[PDB]
Amino acid sequence: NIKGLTQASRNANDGISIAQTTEGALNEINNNLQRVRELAVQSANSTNSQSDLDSIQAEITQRLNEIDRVSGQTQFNGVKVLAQDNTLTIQVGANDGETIDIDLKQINSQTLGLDTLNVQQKYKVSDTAATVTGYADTTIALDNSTFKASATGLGGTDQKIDGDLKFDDTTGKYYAKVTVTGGTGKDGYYEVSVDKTNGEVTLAGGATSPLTGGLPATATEDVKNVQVANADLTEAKAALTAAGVTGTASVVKMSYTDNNGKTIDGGLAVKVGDDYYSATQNKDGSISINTTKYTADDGTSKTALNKLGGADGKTEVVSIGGKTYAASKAEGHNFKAQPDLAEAAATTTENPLQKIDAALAQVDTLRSDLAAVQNRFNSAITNLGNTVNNLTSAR
Repeated sequence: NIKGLTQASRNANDGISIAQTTEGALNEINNNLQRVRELAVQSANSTNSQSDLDSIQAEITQRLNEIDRVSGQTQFNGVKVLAQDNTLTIQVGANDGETIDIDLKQINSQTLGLDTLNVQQKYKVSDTAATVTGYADTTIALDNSTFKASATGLGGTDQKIDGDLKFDDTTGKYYAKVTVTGGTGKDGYYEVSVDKTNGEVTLAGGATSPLTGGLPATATEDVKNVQVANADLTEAKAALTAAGVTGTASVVKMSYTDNNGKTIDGGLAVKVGDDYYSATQNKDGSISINTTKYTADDGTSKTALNKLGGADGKTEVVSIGGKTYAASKAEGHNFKAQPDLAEAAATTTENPLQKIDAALAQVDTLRSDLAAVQNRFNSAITNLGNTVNNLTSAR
């Protein structure tokens, strides 16, 4: 029978295929590393502005991310050839233990030691107060039942509010159309006091007669709920408390100054102590701290707040566990299915060209090793072929 020897040859060709697959992937990782090296040589041109460095860093980050994708996705018959350290044993002979081994290695940004390769420089960070304006409505529904017992001093038979309360975002005062049944000259506009907790509505200031001139011209909003000033940073403040943040919060406008004295404006931020949390101002004028949304850590869905830090002082970072990653990386990430990781780059990498060449050398010996194993498989295939040919041409 020849079929057992041809199966071994078949296995041997799979061994070549998996080595060639790994080799094509490493040639790609190598290209990405050479580009990263060009960028590193470019970044060392001191005439570069910080904005130039940020741009070069973005492309270095793209290159490193691609390397990580290649490492994670490259496969042969499902075998993720560069996602983990593993020795693959391939039966190329007729009997037990007669195999050729392919030592596969996990090759990625981290194992290559370039996971925090950074060429950026810190900007001088500063801010200026940005006064938040307008109001937003809460969950507190305006309870009007309590009005008629607070307006007994108007008299008559019955005092009832006609319709919805009119709010005034210029003063924060609420007003009411009031029909006083039985009264003489008591119908008109009244200012009402609103319980900012449960929403109760009561005649304000023990008014004994309607406002002179009726409803103020600034009282144009018809509210069904208690208004809260966007300046109280209701949600932002609750998020800061739940995060364990102690200081008083304030909304500021960020500014960043490079080494040449040039400053650009940043976005809005919620300043707390010395820390800055990137924020966004919503439709209604309210403000919310940026969050990133991620899976697990030690099991389950969670959330962290985006602070402004990183290697440049303006990168959205995030603290999970006892670490601080970039938010870009941390978004949609699973630390259960994929733990172990480097935080965000903290400073500029010392001797980056040395580090990139060491990564280029790692990739290269692996490639030389794989080419050597292909050679071993070719030798097996030849001997299997000579045996089978002899049997085929005979009997």
